[PDB]
Amino acid sequence: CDYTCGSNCYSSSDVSTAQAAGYKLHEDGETVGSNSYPHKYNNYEGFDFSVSSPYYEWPILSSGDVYSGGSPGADRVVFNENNQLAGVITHTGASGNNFVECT
Ligand SMILES: Nc1nc2c(ncn2[C@@H]2O[C@H](COP(=O)(O)O)[C@@H](OP(=O)(O)O)[C@H]2O)c(=O)[nH]1
Repeated sequence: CDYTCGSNCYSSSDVSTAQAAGYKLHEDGETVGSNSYPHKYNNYEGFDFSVSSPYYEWPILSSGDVYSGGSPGADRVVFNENNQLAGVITHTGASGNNFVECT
């Protein structure tokens, strides 16, 4: 696993595929789903990402398919304005409604 979000195993290609879809919607000024993804990720957690902000979050699914406006699940891909990967985060293993980084 390139990224492990709890029990979910993601390859660098799974991440790139998810990021490409979120980035396209972001550039178009459109959102999908009840929680309006992609949307700004403020970094309340204070992760030390090595790429510049603003950051946007988009769901990454354990099933392998691109988020299509339904349930977002626990996992997210975080990218910036230049389509650079900031990180992969999850609610799994975090307290409250916070996120932890996938390893
Ligand atoms: N845990 C966490 N959730 C975030 C972060 N940024 C955005 N979110 C979630 O996305 C929601 C919508 O994002 P937005 O703020 O960019 O519009 C936020 O709602 P709240 O505004 O109630 O915090 C929050 O629940 C962040 O840095 N950490």
